[PDB]
Amino acid sequence: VINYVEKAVNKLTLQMPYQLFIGGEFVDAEGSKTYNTINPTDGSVICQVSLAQVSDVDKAVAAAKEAFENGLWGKINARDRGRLLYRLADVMEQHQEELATIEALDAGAVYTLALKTHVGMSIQTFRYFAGWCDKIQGATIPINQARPNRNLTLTKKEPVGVCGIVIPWNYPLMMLSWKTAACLAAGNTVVIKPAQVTPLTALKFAELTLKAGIPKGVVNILPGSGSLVGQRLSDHPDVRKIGFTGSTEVGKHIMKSCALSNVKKVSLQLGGKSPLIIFADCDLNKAVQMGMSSVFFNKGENCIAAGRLFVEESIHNQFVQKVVEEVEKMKIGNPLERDTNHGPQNHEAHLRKLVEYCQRGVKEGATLVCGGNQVPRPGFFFQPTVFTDVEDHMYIAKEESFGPIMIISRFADGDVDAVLSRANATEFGLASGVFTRDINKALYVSDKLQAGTVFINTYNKTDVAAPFGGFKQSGFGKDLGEAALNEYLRIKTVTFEY
Amino acid sequence: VINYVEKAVNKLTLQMPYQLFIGGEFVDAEGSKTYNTINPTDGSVICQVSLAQVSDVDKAVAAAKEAFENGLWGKINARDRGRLLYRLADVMEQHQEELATIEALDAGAVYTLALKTHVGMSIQTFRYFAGWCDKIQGATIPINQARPNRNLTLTKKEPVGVCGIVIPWNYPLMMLSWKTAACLAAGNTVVIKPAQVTPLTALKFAELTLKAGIPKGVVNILPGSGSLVGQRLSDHPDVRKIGFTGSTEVGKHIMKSCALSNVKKVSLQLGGKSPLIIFADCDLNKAVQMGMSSVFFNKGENCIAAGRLFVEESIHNQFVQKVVEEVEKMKIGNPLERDTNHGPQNHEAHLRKLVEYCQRGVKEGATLVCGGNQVPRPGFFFQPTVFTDVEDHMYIAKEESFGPIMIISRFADGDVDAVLSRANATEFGLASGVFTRDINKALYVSDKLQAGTVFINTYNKTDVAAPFGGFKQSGFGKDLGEAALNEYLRIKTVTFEY
Amino acid sequence: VINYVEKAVNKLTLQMPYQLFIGGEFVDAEGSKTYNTINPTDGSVICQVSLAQVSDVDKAVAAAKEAFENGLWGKINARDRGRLLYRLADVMEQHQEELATIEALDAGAVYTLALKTHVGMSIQTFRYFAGWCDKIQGATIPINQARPNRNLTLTKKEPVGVCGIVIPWNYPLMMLSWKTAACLAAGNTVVIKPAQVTPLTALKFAELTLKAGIPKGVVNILPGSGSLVGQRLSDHPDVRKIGFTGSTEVGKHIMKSCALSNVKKVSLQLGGKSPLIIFADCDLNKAVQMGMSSVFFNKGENCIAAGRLFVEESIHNQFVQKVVEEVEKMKIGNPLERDTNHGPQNHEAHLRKLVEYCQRGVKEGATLVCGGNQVPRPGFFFQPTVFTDVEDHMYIAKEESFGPIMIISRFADGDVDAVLSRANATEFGLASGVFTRDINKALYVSDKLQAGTVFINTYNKTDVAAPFGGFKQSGFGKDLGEAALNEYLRIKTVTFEY
Amino acid sequence: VINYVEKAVNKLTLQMPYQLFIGGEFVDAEGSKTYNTINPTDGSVICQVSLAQVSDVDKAVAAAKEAFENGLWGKINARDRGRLLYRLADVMEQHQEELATIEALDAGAVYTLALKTHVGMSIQTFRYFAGWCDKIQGATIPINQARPNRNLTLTKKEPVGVCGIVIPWNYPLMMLSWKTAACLAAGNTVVIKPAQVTPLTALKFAELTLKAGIPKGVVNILPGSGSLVGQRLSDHPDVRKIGFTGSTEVGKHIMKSCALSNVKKVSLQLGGKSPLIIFADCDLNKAVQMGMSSVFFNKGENCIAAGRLFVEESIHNQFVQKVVEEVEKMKIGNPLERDTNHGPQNHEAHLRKLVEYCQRGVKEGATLVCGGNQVPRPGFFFQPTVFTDVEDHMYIAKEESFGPIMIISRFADGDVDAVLSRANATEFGLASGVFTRDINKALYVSDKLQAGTVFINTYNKTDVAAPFGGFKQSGFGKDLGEAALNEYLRIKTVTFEY
Repeated sequence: VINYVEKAVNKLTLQMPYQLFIGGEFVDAEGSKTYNTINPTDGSVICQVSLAQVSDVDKAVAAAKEAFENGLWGKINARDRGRLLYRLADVMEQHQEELATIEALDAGAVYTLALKTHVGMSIQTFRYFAGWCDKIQGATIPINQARPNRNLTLTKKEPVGVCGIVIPWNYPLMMLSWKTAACLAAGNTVVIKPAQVTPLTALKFAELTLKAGIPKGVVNILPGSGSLVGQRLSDHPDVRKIGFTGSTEVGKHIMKSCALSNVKKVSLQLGGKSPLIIFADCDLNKAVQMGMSSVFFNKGENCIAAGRLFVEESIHNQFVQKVVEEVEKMKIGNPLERDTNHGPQNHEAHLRKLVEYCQRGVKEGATLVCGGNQVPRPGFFFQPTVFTDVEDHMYIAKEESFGPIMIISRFADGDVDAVLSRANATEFGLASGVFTRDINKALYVSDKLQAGTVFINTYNKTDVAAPFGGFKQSGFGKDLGEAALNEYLRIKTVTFEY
Repeated sequence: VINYVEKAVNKLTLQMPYQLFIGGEFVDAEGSKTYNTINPTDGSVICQVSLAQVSDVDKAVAAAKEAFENGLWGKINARDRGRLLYRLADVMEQHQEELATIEALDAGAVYTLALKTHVGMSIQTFRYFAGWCDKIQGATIPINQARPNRNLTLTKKEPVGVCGIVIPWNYPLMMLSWKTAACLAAGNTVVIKPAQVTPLTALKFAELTLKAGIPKGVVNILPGSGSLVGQRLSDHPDVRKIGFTGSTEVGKHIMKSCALSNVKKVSLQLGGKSPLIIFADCDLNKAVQMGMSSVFFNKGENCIAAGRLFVEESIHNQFVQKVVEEVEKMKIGNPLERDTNHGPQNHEAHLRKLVEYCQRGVKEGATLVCGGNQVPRPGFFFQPTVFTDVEDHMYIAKEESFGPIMIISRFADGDVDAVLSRANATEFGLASGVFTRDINKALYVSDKLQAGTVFINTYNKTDVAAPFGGFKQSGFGKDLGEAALNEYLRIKTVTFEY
Repeated sequence: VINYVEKAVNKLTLQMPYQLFIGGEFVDAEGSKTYNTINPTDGSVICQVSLAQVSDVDKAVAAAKEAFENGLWGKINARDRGRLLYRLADVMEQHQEELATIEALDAGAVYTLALKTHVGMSIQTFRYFAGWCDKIQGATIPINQARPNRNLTLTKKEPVGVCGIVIPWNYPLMMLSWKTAACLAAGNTVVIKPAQVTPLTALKFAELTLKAGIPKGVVNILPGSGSLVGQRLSDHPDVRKIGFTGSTEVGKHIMKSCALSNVKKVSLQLGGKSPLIIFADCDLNKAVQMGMSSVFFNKGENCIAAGRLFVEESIHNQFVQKVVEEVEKMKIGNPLERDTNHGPQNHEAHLRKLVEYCQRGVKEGATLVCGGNQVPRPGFFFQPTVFTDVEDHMYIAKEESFGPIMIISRFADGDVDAVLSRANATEFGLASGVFTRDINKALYVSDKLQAGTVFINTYNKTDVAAPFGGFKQSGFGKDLGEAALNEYLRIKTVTFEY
Repeated sequence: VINYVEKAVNKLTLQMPYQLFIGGEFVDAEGSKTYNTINPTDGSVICQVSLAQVSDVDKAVAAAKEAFENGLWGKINARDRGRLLYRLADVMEQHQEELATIEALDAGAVYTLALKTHVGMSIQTFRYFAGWCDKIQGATIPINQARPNRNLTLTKKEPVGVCGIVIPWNYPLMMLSWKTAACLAAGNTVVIKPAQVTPLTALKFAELTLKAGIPKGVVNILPGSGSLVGQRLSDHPDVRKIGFTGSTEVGKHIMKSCALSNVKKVSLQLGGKSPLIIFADCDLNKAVQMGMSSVFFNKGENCIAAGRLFVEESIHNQFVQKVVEEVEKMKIGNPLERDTNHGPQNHEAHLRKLVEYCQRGVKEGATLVCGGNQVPRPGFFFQPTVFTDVEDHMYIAKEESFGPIMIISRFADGDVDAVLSRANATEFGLASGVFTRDINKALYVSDKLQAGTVFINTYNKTDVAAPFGGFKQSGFGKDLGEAALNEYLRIKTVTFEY
């Protein structure tokens, strides 16, 4: 029996584990160290959570190693590993309300959204990748023959081994699912580091793996400090692969030392300043709706949020007038209340950064059309914001806010290449989008944008089957789609002469 | 008009460029600095070769970036890009004798083997990858539809940009062909760094690209210091990818900058200590012939050479007896002579290491059955060497020699797992092999060996279609086969709503 | 509410529909025509079953067509089509004991086998193919560009539309699953014609589709005469594809008017005479155990049964003697009894062919070592039979028995091509096997066998991931595996200029 | 030496083989039977051509079989098979002017166009598929393991055997290339039946296979009667696969004895009535240019020609007026005049059908805006023709003309589903087209069109890498692209237990 933090809310009784999950058991950190996790709706402490130490990281890795090398996970059929992942998906669905509620408490996710997306997308992700298990195939290859002898060459796809994955705070459960599911479907075992500010749905997910029958050690979770746990994973001889999503700083401060020692594969997702180019011949009202969703979705804590919007001169003023009208209707409130459209930011440090961000936008000469401030009310809410007359040299044309700030620049009519070049000046290349009814423009702009995802006449449309990952300083490597499996597999070539 | 070092040898006139190749032209290094290249058959200076300076690296990267972003390489059809590489393969084939002679001179390759492998396989590599250009395909993915609307999601495969490739010295032209052909087939442009000790086939190849009509800037070649050129390519913000093959010190102290920079895709091939396990039930004569080829091929300067042979106790002595008979028959001498079948080591420092390596073998107690020394003649020739009574803890059971040294251990009759455990004890995992007539043992052993390639009843059987690359400390990433394309492509996801 | 035939047997109460299943409902045939379905354990009538008429076929096709064109199956996401097929499989699992009992009554399947395989594999089939729905992908293709314009070319994989599938009698539910799960995963709708002698598990399966929420008209089931339903489905202009497994006779009447008017795709699995080659150096006791299975599994009613065993001269007498000891241990009895392991043949006409077949065997000179006759007991049991001295010109060396008749020929020691030539003399080429410890022999023989499946040191090891289908007169096209999907998809190429 | 028909023409001395090509030699038919081949520019006999007899077919088949089972083609490496096909493409390119002139003479292809496409694209076809040969791969499949044993499953891709292909007369060399390159790349051997009225480039092509070093018997060529050759090929027990393309009649008489014998795989391309839908928001002048091409290219002898143009109501009249301004500029005459735009029809009987087809369109009420007739001048020229006021029930809205007849109907402004339903009403489904600037209409229409190829804002843009084949009564199977290969390969599954 597991210790919980029990809590009655949203007409449920939550049972929330708060310890490290190592080797199939919930256990305290070395010397029972803990830290507090904070509810962004009111500022209150939700509970105390184990704060993993170096020696705990060693234990998790050992447990993952033993589970990979000698445990059942490495001995069962691919089809059966698939069943167990599809069973974990079902357990997650049986608990969806509870997970969406913990996500609402821990991360400030509006509850109706957390059920459909934070939780809804996680379940699709395990189900999708469970179905890959017995469909991962190698090749037989028609090589030149060592006459008068014959040759056969075949490749076997095999698991890489123990993986260390670091999860960001913006969709704690969903981002955990994205990495973990492909990694696990490929046959690996894993040590997961949830972001310090958001451990709780991760720890509940751990308990759910016990309910699903996932062997002890295949999943291990270490809440605590990022630099401490990330660094030790990066340096560990037994960890073969590091999946990192996070900030550039931050970040490859303690994870530069990864390929740079005992060798390991690395995947990296590091940020974006995604452009969204809206042409005059788009469907204006739709562009306002998708345009807003591109920025405000999930309180802007959205790794692919449109970071700049370029809006063609002749529709600019009308576009802004409409966005303002729609912004006025958004309902800011507690993520549990069903009428809420816009929830609190994830934690206080990040709220403070957004307030600074907008002070700076104003200072450097952008027009603040609305918001820009903390909402007067308890917790960490921030007012949906709109800036116009943004120029390419401004800090806010380059820095990623990671919050609900719409940053709008004009471009002249008929000026495709010029706006592409401005749209491409960012050192990032995670996502991008274009709204236009015109086929020729849509396809040309999608070739020319230097980003890993291009949305056309839509935005935020991710899918568990569609690979997602950046170019340039956004990193490299894909989550989601068949393409994600390859980061978590190695190829063995076997060549016979006979 | 190019400047050449002209030389009448091997029934032809060599015309060898000796300068840096940048932007389609051969040019002196900054300061006109040069260095000597040495012929290992007699110790003599073949010629002076330009020594790339930092600002030469910057010019090579600039020419590569401009060819990629604005040159014709980035505009022509994939199919036409295919034609250019098939033409280049043709021009290589037209100069096959010249190229193989340069290799014999510069690397000490036995000319008949250079003709069939060093050069023959290079020509096959560009022909193979030329056939991929118009068969690199993305996907259309059946994503969830935003009803009442529709979605279409597709991936585009695109080049990554400018690549920096660092070529080892054991098969100068071949290893260069192995990295460049996949990379150019994918639509990239490249800056190549041949080993300091063997620049000449690379520079002749640069010239051949002009005859083939590869646009300027697409290939640039920087002979010189590995640490100076390697570090500068590792830091250059315009280089997206570094492919490196070489040793882990090494070598890889320089190229260990690709983490904390602009962020680059990195591939690594770092060394091996490949085991070959020979069972009592094999064809013994064939095992002798193949076991020998696995150590002595290309005078042991072969990244996949069997670094350890494990031979079952009941056939051990007879195997060693038969190897000694075969080693006595080897003809050591000038690589250009048709009788020679064992050419010189590649350069003096490597010869020195082998002599020391064998001293250390003897001092720690292994039985030197034959060889062990410099052959007493001009140039850098080393005796084909055989050690027996090797024990798992001995230095020569763990260090990669890269020389023609056969390192033999016994294992008891009927051990299968015990021998597997020993064979896997190395930190490396590049290649491996098993000789046995027993289907069960073969299949089983090949599952169990932790190495990127497993040969069964053959050895050295590489093929341009068969992916090659290591596990563990040997690195990761593939050269050859369809799998190699993917290190040189990125995936762009494009999603519409309509 | 549904009309059932209720039966209390095997500690269950069975509830078995017996009417046509069309448009989501059980209905009588035109004129309320029926026929009887016979329990082959005792020869009794289990019950009357609707006997589909021509006008019924048109209705099933119209319901299938409407389901595909306008109903929900044509509209839901691929991922949700997957969910439905998984849920179908869960429902089948909940009903497993009952479906197995039905199969025991209707087909004589031994209960334990029917549970593990007839029904076990059916469930795996549905779950495997469920996983494929959202992983069926088309392509983007780098075609030549119409300069100064650009071009984008993509393929979309789309379903073919309404499919008629004709299921054999030997594993009614399994073969129904095989030939259907893929058709549905690809988003088609289906008219299924189960064998006249075994409608029952198909109809129960129809009920389960309702329980799983498969939309109406997606699955339609028409028990009845082979030649009436087959002939009308073949001629019906709205049926786009016939899947046919069955005898050539048989066969060439029914499904042989598919080219004749409207154009349809067809897949054909027509029978086999599969050779199993047993070499002196195999493992003898395993060869006997797997040779037994190759012939006697599922009372030889097994599309891939080894119909000729060639046993090497020096082990032949010993092998025959070990086979006879094993045959003597077989417990013949009622399929519901726990200790039975040889159950009755499927139906009476088939028992009659087996008796005629063994008479011709004896007529033509082969040695009957044992069996050959109907067992003296009610129902349709057949005594496990072993023939030796079989010569290549003999009828039993060429005609498939589909019954439990081991047909043994000798081959001379150390010949390999000579026996391969004998093993390939059959006009069929569905399956084949070879037992040998020698890797070179096993790889060589497997290249040289002209059969769609070659087993090596095993037999009857089919798997839902492994495609299965024959060559030569066995037909063409695959069930199982990713390759099965392609028979049930079409490709649409979309080419843009912009 | 080969016997030639020699002709001084187009600054060349053509040398034209004219016999059957069997076993790598040119030979008279049995009884020295011949027929004449007619030049459509003037109606004169080019030369007598051997007229294949039944025993000739058996000979070609036996030569193909022997080439496949015992000759070099079946023994060489895949990679070396590719080099032969590349070399064949080279020899074809060395003879391009001569191939084009033979096509201008035999088929009436305009010379400039024959160079660039009839011959141009043939060469690309061979080069494209040559690249496929060593890239055709099987799989290794993670099936369930028979614990405590292991299993390994792999598939081998293998040639099907002897193929018979029947080639249409509209693009004699090109269709031969499309239908044969893929068959050969996959390892097969072939008997080719060129259309009786166009044998000459096929036979010239056969001579080129000799110069390219294709082994004897791999390619055989039987000019003569379609019914006789097609039918004997359909019955032959040693032909595994028939590739047919031609009219449904025509057709079926012949190619429809493949089910009713010794089973064969068949691929069918049977005709088109492809719609082109031109919306009011397209670029109008472009639509005129592309719409004209869609009909008049290759004098409308084009299996994918647009047989109905649907033009939105508000642009209809201006589109027709612009079409008529362009038709008047078309230059009609000798295919060897370099300013010729429109050559003569391929043979007389097809010109007579074209005159009858136009009389039938006028009779049943359509408006003849221009053309409709034979151009008065020697040979078989027909005038480029435009019909308006075409209604859905008319003969010319349903029957494929195969001539230069533009067939125009209006569709109401802003309807989409209604124009789709009319465009889909044809029983054919080979190609289609939509011209529109609107991305949403383009995507939607491309989804809904029931056609194997949809062109968007272009037309006739086929490409050797893009699969080409129809739906519905147009047949099934693909030529071109990787998908073509699969029609010509079979899959062998090989499963081991160890």
